[PDB]
Amino acid sequence: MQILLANPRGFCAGVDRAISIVENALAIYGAPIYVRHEVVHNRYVVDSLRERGAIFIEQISEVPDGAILIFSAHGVSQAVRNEAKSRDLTVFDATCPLVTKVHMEVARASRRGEESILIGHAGHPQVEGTMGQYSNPEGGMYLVESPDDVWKLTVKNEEKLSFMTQTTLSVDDTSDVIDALRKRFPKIVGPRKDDICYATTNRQEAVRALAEQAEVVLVVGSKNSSNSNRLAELAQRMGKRAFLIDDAKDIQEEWVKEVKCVGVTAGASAPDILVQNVVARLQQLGGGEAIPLEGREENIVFEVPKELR
Ligand SMILES: C/C(=C\COP(=O)(O)OP(=O)(O)O)CO
Ligand code: F3S
Repeated sequence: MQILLANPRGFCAGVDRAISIVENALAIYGAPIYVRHEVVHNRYVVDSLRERGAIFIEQISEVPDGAILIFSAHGVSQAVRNEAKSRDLTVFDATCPLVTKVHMEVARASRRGEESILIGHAGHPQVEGTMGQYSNPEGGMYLVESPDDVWKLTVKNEEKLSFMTQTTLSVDDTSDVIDALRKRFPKIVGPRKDDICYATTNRQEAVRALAEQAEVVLVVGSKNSSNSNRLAELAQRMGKRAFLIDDAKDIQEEWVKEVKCVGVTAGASAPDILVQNVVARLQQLGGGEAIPLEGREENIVFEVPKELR
C-alpha cells in the first residue's frame, strides 16, 4: 500500500507560538500555569502540558488569586479579558495574531456603532472571543453559519454593515455564505475574500491534492479541532473514506484493507510525532515508505512575547 503525506500538514505558526508561550511560562515560573481553554485543540498537546503542570480551566473563576493565566490561541472575549484584569492575575495572551487581527476589526465596527456579521461555528471558542469584541448596544453583532442563516437574518441598518470570519472554516463553504451575504445585503463590506488564515487555506488545498491520489485519507487531529474536521470533510466530499484520528491506536485495519493508496494529513494543532506514529502503524498494516507530496511553501513564524523568551 502506498502512503502519501499532504504538504503542508500539521503545525501552523499560531499553534507553535501558543505552545511555546505555555512551555516558556512553565520554564520561567514553574508549575502551576493556568490556561483558559485547551491552548490548542489537540489532546496530546493538552495532556502533555497537563502532565507538566499546566492546568486547563474554562472560566477565570477557576483560577486562584496570584496565579499566572494564559489565554488560549483561539482568543478571548473582552468580558473574559476584563474579568482577568479585575482579578489581578499575571496574564499572557497566546491568541494567534491572525485571530487578533479579526478582533481588531470587530472592535473598530463596535466603536463606530455599525453592525457586523461573523461567519463561524456557534459555540466554538474563537467565535465566542470574536463576537465578544463587540460591545456597542447601539450597533449589533450577529453570527451566521450557513446561507440558510443569512436568509433568516435581519439587521437595523443594512447600509452600514460589515462581515468577518472565523479563521478555521471551509474556504468553499465560507464562499457560499459570503455570496449569500452580498446578495441579501449589497452594501456589506468585508475583506477581499474572507479571514480564513493561510494555514487553513493551505491545508485544504493540500488535502484536495492528497485526496485526488489517495483512496482513504487519515487526518490526525482532535475531535474539537475545527480546522482538522474541515480537512476530513473536504476529502469525504470528494468521495474518499476519511477519518479524523488522534493517534495511531485509532486506526481500524478494515479502513485500509486492500487499499492501494492511503493519504495522511494533520490539522494545524497536531504534532508531527503523532503523524510519525500513524505512518509507522500504517507500515505495520502493509504500507511502504511515506512519500510527501510537493506543496505550497510556508515561511511564517510568530515569535513568543519578549517577556517569555
Ligand atoms: C487557534 C486556532 C487554530 C489552531 O487549531 P485548533 O485545532 O486549536 O483550533 P480550531 O481549528 O479553530 O478548532 C484558531 O481558532
Ligand atoms: S488562525 Fe492562527 S493558530 Fe493556526 S490555524 Fe490559523 S495560523
